[PDB]
Amino acid sequence: NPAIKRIGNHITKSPEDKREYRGLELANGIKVLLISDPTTDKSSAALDVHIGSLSDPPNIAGLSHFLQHMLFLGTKKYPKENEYSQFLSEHAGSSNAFTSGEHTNYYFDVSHEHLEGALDRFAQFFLSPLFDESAKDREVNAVDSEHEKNVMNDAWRLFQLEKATGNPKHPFSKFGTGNKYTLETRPNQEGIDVRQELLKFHSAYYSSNLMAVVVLGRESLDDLTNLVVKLFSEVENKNVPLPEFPEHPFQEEHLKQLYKIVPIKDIRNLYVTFPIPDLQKYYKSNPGHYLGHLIGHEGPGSLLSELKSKGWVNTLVGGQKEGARGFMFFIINVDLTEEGLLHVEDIILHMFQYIQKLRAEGPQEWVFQELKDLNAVAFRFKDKERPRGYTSKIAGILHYYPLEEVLTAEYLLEEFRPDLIEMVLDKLRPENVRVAIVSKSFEGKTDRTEEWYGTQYKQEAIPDEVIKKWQNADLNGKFKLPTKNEFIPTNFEILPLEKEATPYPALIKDTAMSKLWFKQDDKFFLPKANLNFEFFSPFAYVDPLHSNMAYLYLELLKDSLNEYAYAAELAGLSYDLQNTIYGMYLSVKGYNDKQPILLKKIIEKMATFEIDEKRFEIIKEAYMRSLNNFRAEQPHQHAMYYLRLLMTEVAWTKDELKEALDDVTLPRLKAFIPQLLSRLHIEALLHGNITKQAALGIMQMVEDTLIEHAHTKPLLPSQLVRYREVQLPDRGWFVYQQRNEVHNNSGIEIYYQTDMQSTSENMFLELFAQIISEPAFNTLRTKEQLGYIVFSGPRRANGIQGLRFIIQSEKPPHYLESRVEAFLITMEKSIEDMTEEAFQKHIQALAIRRLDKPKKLSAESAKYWGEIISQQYNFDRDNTEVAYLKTLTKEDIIKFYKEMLAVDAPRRHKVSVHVLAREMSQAPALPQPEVIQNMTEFKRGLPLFPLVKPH
Ligand SMILES: [Zn+2]
Repeated sequence: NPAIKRIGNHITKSPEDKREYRGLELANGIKVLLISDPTTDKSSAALDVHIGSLSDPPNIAGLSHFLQHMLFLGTKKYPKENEYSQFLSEHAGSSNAFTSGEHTNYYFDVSHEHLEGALDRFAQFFLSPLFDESAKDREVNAVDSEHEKNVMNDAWRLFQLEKATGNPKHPFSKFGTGNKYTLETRPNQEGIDVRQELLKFHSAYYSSNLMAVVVLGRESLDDLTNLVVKLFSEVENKNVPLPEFPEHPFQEEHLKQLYKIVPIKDIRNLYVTFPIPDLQKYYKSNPGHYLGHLIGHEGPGSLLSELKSKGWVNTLVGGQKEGARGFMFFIINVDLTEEGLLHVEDIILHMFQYIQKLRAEGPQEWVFQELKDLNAVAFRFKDKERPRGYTSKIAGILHYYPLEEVLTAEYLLEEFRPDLIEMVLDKLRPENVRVAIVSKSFEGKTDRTEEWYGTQYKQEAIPDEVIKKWQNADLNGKFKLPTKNEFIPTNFEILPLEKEATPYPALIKDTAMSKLWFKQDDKFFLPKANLNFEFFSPFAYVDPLHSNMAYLYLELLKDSLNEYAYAAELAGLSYDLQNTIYGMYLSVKGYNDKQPILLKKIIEKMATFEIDEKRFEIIKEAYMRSLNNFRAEQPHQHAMYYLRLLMTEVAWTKDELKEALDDVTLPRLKAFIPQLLSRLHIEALLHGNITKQAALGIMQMVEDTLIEHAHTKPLLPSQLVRYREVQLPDRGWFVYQQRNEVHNNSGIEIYYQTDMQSTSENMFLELFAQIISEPAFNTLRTKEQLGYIVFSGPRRANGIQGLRFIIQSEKPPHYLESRVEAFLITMEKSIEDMTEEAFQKHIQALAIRRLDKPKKLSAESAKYWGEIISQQYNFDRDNTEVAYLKTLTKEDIIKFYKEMLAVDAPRRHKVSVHVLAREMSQAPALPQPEVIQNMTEFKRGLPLFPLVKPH
């Protein structure tokens, strides 16, 4: 009554949504939404503060980002640093946060039982954080490492370069991430106490009038309402005026500019930008969504289609980009072919010709109506989100929409306002444009460097006579509006559940040609289906040349199918087609109504495909770069890759693929396809709103189309080989070493192979991984500050398993190696002394994690699909393994550690991948390792495991 100041009438929800909701506004100022899902397996909460990096003090970059790392490391009520992240891992929860221009968003999940405890430790973040002084000095490295990781990333360099080329006076130009220089080194010199400024900032800006909160749990709406006022009405209201940025960072002198930028990767893009007013207030019209939908269209007669036909671009992104309260952007972005790079002036002329077509036709109401009705259906039949992401998302939009309209806001449109559409289109003119070109061909032709990333670039005014030519853009007869979307689903009838329906997928077809798994959706009752198909052919991956052609084949298919499939995707019917090391994979997801039509179109195109010579030469060139560009990926992911290579029977390197790519010629590909298609086996999972006989009907048309157009015949049982994992010797230690030529950081992966997956070995590892998970992050990242990325947990490949550690660091790996090793003895000593109640707490956290129910169809499909592709077929895996997990004693875990994982275990199987940077508590003594010189020699030098036996 007293701490609450207003109560949500009905929160308009989707008719299918079975959770219940209540909006609140506390006397506080805080806007709240509560979600009662009596069935939820995990409770969650999020809090969004409408302040962010855009409000960082000019002389301390990344203060608010640094503040958000800091809130995690202890408060008054709970003073031990990791009490937060520890509580969560012992009760099956996880937590995370992000910082943007105007928001700082914090969120967690946890067992539906331990919501009150978890929410308490979370609420403290906003009442009285410690900002411990020693914790300040450590966690600044984490932020510094977070930046280090991005320095060599092209998307970030570009992100910050935009800001470095607008008004320097505007808060837009601020460096939002911060690093050790700005957060520590600069301020110590300038005589600034950072902890003070952290505290000064928290109190000045972390005010309740600027906070939204979302809590979801099993507890009822009354219980929850009490729980939040208990914990949050005690937050002070300093009545902080919400920052507004009415002036655009792009003024008169910032338009008609051209930017020539050197990338890190070999990529060619064109970025076209128009400054615009904050469209946020017109949300129910979305004039920007309407113009983006058209400019961004990929169907017949679209801007993309003509630009692709000219052979200039491959992909196009168009529409409205957020800025802040008071300013926004409209963008049209394209990648460029070699030809395209030479023809930028023309590409842009085409852009303006398409905009001209829109001017000369004026707003199309049927288009708006089509988008409204699609949204209507989308919203009606939306999948039940996971709590963590849902609370977070909502907590964010509570700042933009009255409490009743939050669930519908970012979905439903209402008034077609043709006048605003005209108002926005009017801003998309040549005199209003900033143009940026990214290409390796500007290497050493640039004369500017951007401070924070070191991005090489050049700034030119666009010649007036060029602006003038674009202003006179006439009508190009190749640009038509889209036609009515004929993929819109109309039939949403959920078919009655069948008499012979199974809880798990039943094997309903078992020929030499087809293995079909089927389950009629029994949990969700949405008019959708997931249709998955693995096709096996030995010719898919027989050698690098063939691997290359497999890839290109499917890439060219999707390219030619794209015009057709775009409309389908917009209507919530999508597909996924890609080559695998055993063949191809295809999945059709979405509304079941028109699924047959698209699927058959795909198999038809697949089996009768006619290559276009120009498309072939263009995609090939892009794949060439794509392969080369791996050198500019991150050390930690180089490490992961190298080891994937070392540990798999057959694996082709990127160099091997790159070299063999020069030999893929047009005819050699035409020949390849019928060869690939002639002998197949198809394993499938069809899962959703379909009957067991519509399923058989699906398989039959898939087969029938293949037999009929590609003369496909069955494979032999003996041809269906899976790959084995390299089998490491007891007491052996191997190191493969390589350098990353792009990042000045190192990566590492450490792998302790245990044994073949079996209920027992599976759960020994999974329990240990659980017990060590949290301490691992806290010791190596939080205490020792080795790097922003520190990972651990299970590794599962080709039926085998083991423990892994991934670290990316400033330190060299030979060192990171001893520190992980140092951590391991510590976890032993810490399990010896570990209390019997702490043990069951963990066993329980694994339990809830594994027995976590799927929220949507796809999560369920993925669980079964994992079981099918891995050829283990254990669909009731969770139950038996969790049931077996519970019987596990504390000394089982110790026996298992002692025998497999310990430094002097009789059966220790260690491989390490050390990726060196661009320029290169007591730890135990380690053996001299055997240094892998050759990946092939190494693989040949030892045995290969069996393959798993199919349950
Ligand atoms: Zn961060």
